Amino acid sequence: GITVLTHSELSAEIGVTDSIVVSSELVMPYTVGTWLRGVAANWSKYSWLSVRYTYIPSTAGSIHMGFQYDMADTVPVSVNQLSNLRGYVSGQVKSGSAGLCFINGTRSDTSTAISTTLDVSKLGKKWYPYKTSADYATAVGVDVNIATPLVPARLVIALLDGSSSTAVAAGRIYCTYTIQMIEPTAS
Repeated sequence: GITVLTHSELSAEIGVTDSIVVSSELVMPYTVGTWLRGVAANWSKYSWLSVRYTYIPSTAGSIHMGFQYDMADTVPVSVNQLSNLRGYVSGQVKSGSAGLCFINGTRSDTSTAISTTLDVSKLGKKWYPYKTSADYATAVGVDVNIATPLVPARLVIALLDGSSSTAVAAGRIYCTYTIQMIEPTAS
């Protein structure tokens, strides 16, 4: 049967350096958070009803985020390339407070927040399999466009402008989501 879950969770630790760092992460239940990782493994398939990442400061540097929908694409390498992507967002790596709004799930003057939402209304299909990191790498190894039907999207993140060549703790990214899960099964 259809089960609905809405919840927020720590999704990544952020560090800044002087040299830009593009890295990305798949938007599936396995990867967003270690709680939902565990919870959703008890259903075979899922469907995002709403997902958002949002940075929280805790200094010199810039943070950059946006989504790709075809696992077939090449992951940007410059702030520029990234600048094109859907759901593009950016701000100062020491700015962010106004965000907690969305994570604490309350209220409100957002303009100043570093946060972006999956399109959902523009995803591939409705029901994706619960898949794991390993699974994705694996699949990719055969045909890339095998993967886009395994994973709804990927968040790509850029981090430059640091004043240190050594990584400096800047803040973090929280996923807040509303997922539906069908088809029970043994963890």
